[PDB]
Amino acid sequence: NKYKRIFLVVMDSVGIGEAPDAEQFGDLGSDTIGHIAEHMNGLQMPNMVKLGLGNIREMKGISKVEKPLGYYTKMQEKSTGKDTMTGHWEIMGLYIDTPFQVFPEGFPKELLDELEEKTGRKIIGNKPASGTEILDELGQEQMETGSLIVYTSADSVLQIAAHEEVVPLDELYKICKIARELTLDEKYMVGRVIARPFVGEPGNFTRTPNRHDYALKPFGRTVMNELKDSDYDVIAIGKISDIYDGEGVTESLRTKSNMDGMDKLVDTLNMDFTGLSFLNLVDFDALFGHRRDPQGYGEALQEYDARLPEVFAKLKEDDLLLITADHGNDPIHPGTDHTREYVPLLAYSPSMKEGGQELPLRQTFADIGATVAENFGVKMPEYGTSFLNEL
Ligand SMILES: O=P(O)(O)OC[C@@H]1CC[C@@H](O)O1
Ligand SMILES: [Mn+2]
Ligand SMILES: [Mn+2]
Ligand SMILES: [Mn+2]
Repeated sequence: NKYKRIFLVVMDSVGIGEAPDAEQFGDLGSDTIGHIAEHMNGLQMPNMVKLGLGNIREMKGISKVEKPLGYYTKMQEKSTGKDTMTGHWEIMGLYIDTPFQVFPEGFPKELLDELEEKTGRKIIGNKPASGTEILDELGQEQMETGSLIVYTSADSVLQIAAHEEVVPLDELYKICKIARELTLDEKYMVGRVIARPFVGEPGNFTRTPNRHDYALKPFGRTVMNELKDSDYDVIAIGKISDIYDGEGVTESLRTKSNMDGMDKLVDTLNMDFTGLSFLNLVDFDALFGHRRDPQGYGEALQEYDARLPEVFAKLKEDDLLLITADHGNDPIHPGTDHTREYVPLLAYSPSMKEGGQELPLRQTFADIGATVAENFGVKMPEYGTSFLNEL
């Protein structure tokens, strides 16, 4: 192998400007990093700058440097959708024609009618909501009537809440499985069906740890599958395991925050493995992008950038670091959905003694997967062109 370990970091939703097909998505003018840099009156990301972020594109506070630490370019998304699952599946070598759907006005009557017909239960709610808000609103009705609370978030999910002492847990899971089958349909395709059992009483409802997720498997065998099948290590940190429904994963490290994600990254750098360490930093998307909060987004980016010198100090000569994103989620944009954007790509190894250069623009995210596959000598994915030899 040219690299013994590859550390792949997805900064979730950290887009670097509207993509060529942005218009098809109503995403003209979108620019995640750029609008944040403007809001902040200049972003302080000196370590990303040293890697060459500003060389990809200059933005307020983010300037190009003469001798970037690593190689740099941006990546264009080829798949139809702009959701997390699509982006990640493409990164690991897939092409996804069918987008996952979001439901800002709740779910179509047709879907809910079929779920009712298959379960024998009424459905109440049917709107985007936090799990807390929705429980206070409808928790008591749910208890009294044996109804299912069905709701969504700004993401592609269908959540089903039910009191544990009214609807038995195993029945809630059965219902979620029925919903999971019904939602395998392009009309209403959800990335994730989530059981949200709760207990307590009106004015004091708490969601229990008996939560279960029903994700779809990637539409194809990924580069992670191939690494795993060739006895390499595939360490998933954060949401990565869930995003791929565990496919190709040899070890999974739960995280509770961006800083916690960086701690786990540091843990893997202390590990003697051969293969891929794969981190998703999710706060950018879940806490700031969807909530349209450029101030908190900007602070999160600075907090993350400050963690980077430790990562640099720990990389070995045969380690490669890859930093990218999976779409945009511009916090100064209409609505609550993702934005169709280019994503940055930074590729750094301490063995690059002369620094890096610009790479040709990556025409699919799958170039990352192809690079990983070629490095480890596993079967090349169907999509993607490796840039391994450019490094
Ligand atoms: O509002 P909730 O119930 O806390 O969930 C919000 C989203 C739903 C699933 C995950 O995206 O987090
Ligand atoms: Mn838009
Ligand atoms: Mn995402
Ligand atoms: Mn999202």
